[PDB]
Amino acid sequence: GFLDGKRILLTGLLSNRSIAYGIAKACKREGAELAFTYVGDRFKDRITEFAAEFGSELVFPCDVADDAQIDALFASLKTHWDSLDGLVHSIGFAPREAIAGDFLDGLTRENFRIAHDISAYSFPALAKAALPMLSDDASLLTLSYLGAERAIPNYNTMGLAKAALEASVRYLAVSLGAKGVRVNAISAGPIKTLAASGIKSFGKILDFVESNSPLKRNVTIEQVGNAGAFLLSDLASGVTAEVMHVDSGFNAVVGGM
Amino acid sequence: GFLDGKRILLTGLLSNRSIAYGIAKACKREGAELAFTYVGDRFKDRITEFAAEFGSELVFPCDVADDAQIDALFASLKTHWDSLDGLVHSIGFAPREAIAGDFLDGLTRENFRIAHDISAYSFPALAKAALPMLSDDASLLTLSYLGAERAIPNYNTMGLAKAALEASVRYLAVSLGAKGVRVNAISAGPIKTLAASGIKSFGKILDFVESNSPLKRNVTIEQVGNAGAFLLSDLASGVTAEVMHVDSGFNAVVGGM
Amino acid sequence: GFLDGKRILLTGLLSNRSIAYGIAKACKREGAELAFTYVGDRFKDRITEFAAEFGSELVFPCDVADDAQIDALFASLKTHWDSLDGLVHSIGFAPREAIAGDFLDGLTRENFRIAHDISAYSFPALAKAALPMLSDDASLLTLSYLGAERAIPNYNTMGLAKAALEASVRYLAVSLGAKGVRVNAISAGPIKTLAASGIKSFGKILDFVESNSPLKRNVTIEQVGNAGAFLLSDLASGVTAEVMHVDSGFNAVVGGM
Amino acid sequence: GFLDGKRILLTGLLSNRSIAYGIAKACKREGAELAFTYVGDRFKDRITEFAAEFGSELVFPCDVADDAQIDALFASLKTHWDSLDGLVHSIGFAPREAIAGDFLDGLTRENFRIAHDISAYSFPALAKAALPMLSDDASLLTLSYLGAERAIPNYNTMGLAKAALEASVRYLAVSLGAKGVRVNAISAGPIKTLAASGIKSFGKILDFVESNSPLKRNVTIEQVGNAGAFLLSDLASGVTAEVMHVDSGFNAVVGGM
Ligand SMILES: NC(=O)c1ccc[n+]([C@@H]2O[C@H](COP(=O)([O-])OP(=O)(O)OC[C@H]3O[C@@H](n4cnc5c(N)ncnc54)[C@H](O)[C@@H]3O)[C@@H](O)[C@H]2O)c1
Ligand SMILES: NC(=O)c1ccc[n+]([C@@H]2O[C@H](COP(=O)([O-])OP(=O)(O)OC[C@H]3O[C@@H](n4cnc5c(N)ncnc54)[C@H](O)[C@@H]3O)[C@@H](O)[C@H]2O)c1
Ligand SMILES: NC(=O)c1ccc[n+]([C@@H]2O[C@H](COP(=O)([O-])OP(=O)(O)OC[C@H]3O[C@@H](n4cnc5c(N)ncnc54)[C@H](O)[C@@H]3O)[C@@H](O)[C@H]2O)c1
Ligand SMILES: NC(=O)c1ccc[n+]([C@@H]2O[C@H](COP(=O)([O-])OP(=O)(O)OC[C@H]3O[C@@H](n4cnc5c(N)ncnc54)[C@H](O)[C@@H]3O)[C@@H](O)[C@H]2O)c1
Ligand SMILES: CCc1cc(O)c(Oc2cccnc2C)cc1F
Ligand SMILES: CCc1cc(O)c(Oc2cccnc2C)cc1F
Ligand SMILES: CCc1cc(O)c(Oc2cccnc2C)cc1F
Ligand SMILES: CCc1cc(O)c(Oc2cccnc2C)cc1F
Repeated sequence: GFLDGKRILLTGLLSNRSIAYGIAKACKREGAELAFTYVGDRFKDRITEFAAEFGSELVFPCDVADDAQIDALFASLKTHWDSLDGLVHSIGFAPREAIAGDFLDGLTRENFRIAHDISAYSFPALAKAALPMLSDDASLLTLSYLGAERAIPNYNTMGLAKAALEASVRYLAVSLGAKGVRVNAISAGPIKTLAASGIKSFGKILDFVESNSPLKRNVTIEQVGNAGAFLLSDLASGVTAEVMHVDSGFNAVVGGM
Repeated sequence: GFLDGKRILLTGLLSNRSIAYGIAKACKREGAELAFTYVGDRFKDRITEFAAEFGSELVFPCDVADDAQIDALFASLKTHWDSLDGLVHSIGFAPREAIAGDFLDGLTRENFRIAHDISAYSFPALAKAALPMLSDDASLLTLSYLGAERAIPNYNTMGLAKAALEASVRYLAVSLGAKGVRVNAISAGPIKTLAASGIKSFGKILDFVESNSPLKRNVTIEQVGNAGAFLLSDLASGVTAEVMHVDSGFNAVVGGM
Repeated sequence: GFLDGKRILLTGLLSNRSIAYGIAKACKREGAELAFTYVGDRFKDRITEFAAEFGSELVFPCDVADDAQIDALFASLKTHWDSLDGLVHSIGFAPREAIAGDFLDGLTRENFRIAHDISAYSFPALAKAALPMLSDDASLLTLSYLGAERAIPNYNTMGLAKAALEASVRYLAVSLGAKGVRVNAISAGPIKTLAASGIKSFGKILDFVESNSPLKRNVTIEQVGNAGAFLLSDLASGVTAEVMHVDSGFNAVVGGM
Repeated sequence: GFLDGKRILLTGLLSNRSIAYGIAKACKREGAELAFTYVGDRFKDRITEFAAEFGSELVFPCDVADDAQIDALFASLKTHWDSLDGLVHSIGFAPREAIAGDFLDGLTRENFRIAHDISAYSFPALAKAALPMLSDDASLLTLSYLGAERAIPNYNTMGLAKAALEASVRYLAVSLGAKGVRVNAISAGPIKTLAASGIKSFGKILDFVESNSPLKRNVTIEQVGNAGAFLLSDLASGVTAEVMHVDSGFNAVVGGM
């Protein structure tokens, strides 16, 4: 496959519905060797199974809120892999209040700090911590959402962080690209995943896009996973600092009229 | 003038070179009644003079890092003004390292947190704290920079925060617009101000834009001030959620070739 | 007012509902001296009345499809005015089929050619033809629509031309800006005007934006007019190559969900 | 490969340096069956050789300026292929004057009409003409340039048409997407090809981007070709209405400072 010999660290694989699960299947399929992270001791067993399913014995803890774990993630990885060709950042969080109802109502300095810390800062933080071992055709990929570009009901504080995240893709690409390292994002259309629970009326968004996207259908983690593999691969070697919509075209229309 | 009877609170007036100084002159000129904030007891005397020059006796402390001061700002303002028609947010900060040299080199969780806290979170925080007294044609305005849209040397962490800030304009506009309140940003071209010191090779940017902008000239705080007054006024009553470039057109070209 | 002594040529004033009618009122109000164009001998009497109402005796024919009339417009104008400080381009046309139903169905090379000829090419054509008499702080303004940015039902071929139109603003701004001439566009929200008749289900769009814009209300020609005056004035002297949304913020949201 | 069994019509293969040559190599490599077009009888022999090299005996004339040839292209294609899974539109033209020096200087109604006719209208024209035989996972791809987004020296009139072209991708995607057909564009960075001759100081652009792109290097037709294959393939099944930058990240930065 077009990822033969590529060694790719994936984060955010929490369930088989996860976007990262999709990216993993697509990568493994194309010849990639994978490793995975998890948050807390209580998820260690699940990700070990997941990693086994992709033929991997490489799982490592990493609460991205904690500098020590970030630094130790690559300290550990270093002992198994010589270098890294791919980093998937499929992580986010915002306090429930902050992604529910009115934007101002769920706004506190703490909520803001947390959403940005976890969803935005973590991407270039991992990149910095990975830099020593990154190869010269290495490739970083994060996940964004249209809520960064335009205001979307309930997405609120998360929208702001996603804006910062997408800017981080551009600054990262300039900072790492001299080393041959590419940095990109996929702005995925809505997918029913665990994190999607914290979005009030996700179902409404889901129906709206199935009704209004140009392809008249929602995207699957297989579709996003396929695009991710591409971006992670040398097929996308001319592509960096890009935010790629994989949302059946929804971003490009004014629907509902 | 087209701001007769409008009561406008301005922040970030630090010197006569400040962007907020420009906005104040333009507003006062158009009939507006002004009030101003400052950071710390040691700047109290300077802003009192400044306010005097605009015929105002209304100065209030506000380190936007501190919830208590934010809440007390409008508590104080309430005792003088019944309501507020205009809020200027002309505030930012990033640790010097974080806006110097390579993006990753100046990156720490703390730097990130601070830049975003001060430059991004503060705009909707002030809006939330102002909400009780805001009028029904009230108008909020913040200042952004092109570095939010594309990667610009040295702007680094500040670029990310400005992205979040611009997203905050859009979410703010949806949250406040039912009340008739408009929210906008001006993305100003480079102006030699005090904060511009912390930008390595500001002079290079300044020369580049004077050479490459369509109008072949840099913008002045008078030009930005004039645009701000407009946005703050009922002339811009159909305009909200907008990021307006006032940069002699620089954003719209690919210069240097 | 902030347009004292400015001499501004307006096009596209067809009725009192026209966007150009709004711009004219706002301009005249601010101290501007106006002149107007019309299409065909059979509209000569109506625009002469309109011009009278703005205290002007300056009406000139111009079907922008015809080179001769364009060239003769400024030949005539030259005999009355020494120079021109403002040009309003509030003109568009597309064959009815091309702005109705499915995009491909109403598509013919001729429809395409016509929509682009009239709605796009005419703006820089008039600019070229006006160049000799343009002053050194002169200002050109055209009208666009969100359909240029994203696909909107029925807007079809017109969306493509508007995209070209907005690009023309940018190239115009680089071409004219060394002479100190600014070029901008307003992307107005939907307004019931005569040209809006040719849009199937304009009423649906109108209801949608009143329900979904951040300000929850449609824009008036007074609101657009006010913004146009600003852009035409020296208040906007730092602003060129800009496409300014005056649409109650509609562009910035994903509504309907 | 990931294009096994896909039948793809390519246009614009003029030399081995052509962007379409790159796309063809990548497609053939991935298991695609190809066909090609050419302009005029005097290029028939060259494209027949080219097609041979990709193991194809399918060459067809098509000056996209002519309705008859467009209609006859798919009339002919129908006799060999039952249906079409991929259409590559790698075509453009503008009169030399219109892409040289000052924008206004090279501007005539005719130059405008021609550039738009050939570079913009032809894409949805071919799509309309192909519609009858298009499959249910078919995929259309055109080539754009950054000059559509921002003003670039010398690119002039071509910039306007490219803007219209990119809009066409969006309207096409809504029009064809209910049939399951995806439409996308690649905005490629500068590549020394035959058409690049008509760009004054192409060499200056080329040096600028090699010096200023995040990856510090120019893109090859292999890199664009690889991306095109992806977009044409079912790997990109969740992607439509997208304009994908393959330019080593150049679009995303403000270089030269
Ligand atoms: N679900 C959608 O519709 C959708 C659409 C567009 C983008 N996204 C984005 O896709 C990405 C992946 O989320 P998902 O939808 O696949 O849902 P998910 O619940 O499967 O994945 C979220 C992951 O974030 C991880 N996470 C949260 N806090 C963390 C921390 N402090 N440290 C490390 N990891 C942490 C969780 O462990 C989890 O695995 C997110 O960035 C999300 O914002 C999701
Ligand atoms: N100078 C430029 O070239 C330029 C260009 C585009 C945008 N901007 C933006 O314009 C805005 C105004 O900055 P300026 O250029 O006029 O420079 P400035 O130094 O005059 O103003 C900066 C202000 O930020 C205030 N500030 C910093 N930390 C604060 C805090 N914790 N609480 C309250 N206030 C705080 C300072 O007191 C100061 O008045 C900023 O948001 C800046 O990012 C500046
Ligand atoms: N009403 C809306 O919602 C809306 C929204 C966005 C942009 N616009 C734009 O505003 C302008 C006019 O809109 P309107 O709603 O006021 O419609 P309108 O019909 O009232 O005005 C358009 C004018 O263009 C004129 N015109 C047509 N063909 C011409 C030609 N060959 N030469 C010269 N003039 C010609 C018309 O006669 C009329 O004078 C156009 O730029 C249009 O694209 C309108
Ligand atoms: N080289 C670059 O830097 C660059 C960058 C961005 C986009 N593009 C685009 O890629 C495509 C081709 O670029 P190129 O550099 O390979 O140049 P090219 O000359 O090698 O290829 C262009 C093709 O269009 C053909 N063509 C011209 N007029 C035609 C007509 N009336 N009907 C059918 N075909 C016609 C040409 O003959 C040629 O086959 C175009 O879409 C062009 O706009 C090129
Ligand atoms: C509405 C589409 C969507 C976007 C996300 O970024 C997303 O991921 C989130 C959302 C809120 C909090 N945390 C995460 C990871 C989930 C979603 F369902
Ligand atoms: C380079 C142009 C520019 C942009 C700013 O946001 C700016 O304001 C800054 C920059 C860095 C840190 N803090 C502030 C307020 C100063 C500038 F000079
Ligand atoms: C749907 C909003 C809208 C946009 C226009 O450009 C407009 O002006 C047009 C539209 C179609 C053809 N011609 C003109 C002048 C009218 C409108 F109602
Ligand atoms: C400057 C980059 C560039 C863009 C093109 O669309 C391009 O293709 C063109 C350009 C002008 C006219 N015709 C074509 C096909 C060539 C180029 F070199």
